[PDB]
Amino acid sequence: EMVDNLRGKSGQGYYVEMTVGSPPQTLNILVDTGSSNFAVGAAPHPFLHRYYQRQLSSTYRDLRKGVYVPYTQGKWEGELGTDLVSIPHGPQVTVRANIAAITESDKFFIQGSNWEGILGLAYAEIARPDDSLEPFFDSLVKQTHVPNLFSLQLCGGSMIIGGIDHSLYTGSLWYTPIRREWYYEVIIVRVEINGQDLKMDCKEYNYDKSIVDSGTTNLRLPKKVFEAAVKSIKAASSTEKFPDGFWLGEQLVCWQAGTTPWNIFPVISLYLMGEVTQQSFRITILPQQYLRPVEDVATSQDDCYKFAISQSSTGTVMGAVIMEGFYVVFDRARKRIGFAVSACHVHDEFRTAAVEGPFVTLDMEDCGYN
Ligand SMILES: CCNc1cc(C(=O)N[C@@H](Cc2ccccc2)[C@H](O)CNCc2cccc(C(F)(F)F)c2)cc(N2CCCC2=O)c1
Repeated sequence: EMVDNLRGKSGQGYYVEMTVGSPPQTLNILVDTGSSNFAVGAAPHPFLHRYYQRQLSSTYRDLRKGVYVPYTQGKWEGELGTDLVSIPHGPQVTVRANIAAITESDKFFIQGSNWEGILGLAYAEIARPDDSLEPFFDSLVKQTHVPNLFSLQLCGGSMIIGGIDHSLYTGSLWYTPIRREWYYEVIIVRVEINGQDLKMDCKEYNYDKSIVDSGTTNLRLPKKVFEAAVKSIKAASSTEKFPDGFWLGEQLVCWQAGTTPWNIFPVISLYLMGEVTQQSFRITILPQQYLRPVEDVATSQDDCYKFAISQSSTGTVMGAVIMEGFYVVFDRARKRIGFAVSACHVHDEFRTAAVEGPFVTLDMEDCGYN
């Protein structure tokens, strides 16, 4: 009953239905493995269809404390409290959880996104104001019998809480360690484009850190890695020349509807650290994943795309365009992240996204930046 419980607009995140307060107030909530605060619009906003009305909830308790969260994109401020929360198409349990009532925001809410709040599924260490603010999922596990694990299939999509749904993937699940419980931090040991190694010290791939983040759209890479990746993708696709603005992820590239030259763009392989010494596996991404379609009736004689790999100064972010087409298991109990090929990945008659291994490495260097 939990399958297909996610919806979204491409590039604007995936959300699940929740209710807050007594009696229940229904809100759509973006599912974000890249942060740790549960926050909802709680005052009118031009982009909000509805908002949390605390005065209508008898179970709301005010914590008398402000809170501010600045993301990579957007920021909000609000007031902390607790209230009862349920997930109509998730586990059938109700829990009292911390809630940030958003009273002011900047470039956070998105016009036409259909969500009104955000659910930070990461660990308390990155919660604001500090790590004493118990995140939602921790409250859920403490207060119910739900196993300490959830999984995401981003396609619509599914968030499965408490277990793994085999109907949602094919082949084997491969696991990489959660290096530290704050973000869902992982370690990338190798990157290949078109099968060719980028040939960098593997610590470069994880400077400052590397995270798995359903709340970010792009694959974001450290400057040095990004520039190397772009050079290699340009080389592979050199039969066509695009404006610099495209590689900067600023402007679109368009082709006559139906004629996107997928075959001229390379596959990208990210090798993740395995659970055993010097073993790894790879996840492979097709251009259908990293060239993000931009819907616009005005340009609809064409198919137009943005380049959804972009530069970061805060480490690697494996965002939605990496997670789409994979079934991703956040196995908190065993401190590991699993990847498998999703039942709903996008590909063609020539190439298919994959999760595969094992791969061994002779060089024993720790790829963690520290
Ligand atoms: C889905 C919308 N598209 C996005 C969203 C975000 C982004 O910053 N997402 C946030 C939250 C968010 C979710 C939805 C809307 C707005 C914010 C996520 O928590 C960051 N994790 C990491 C993080 C970073 C900083 C602070 C935190 C903290 F923990 F919350 F404090 C977390 C970056 C994008 N970018 C930017 C350029 C490339 C790209 O794809 C595109």
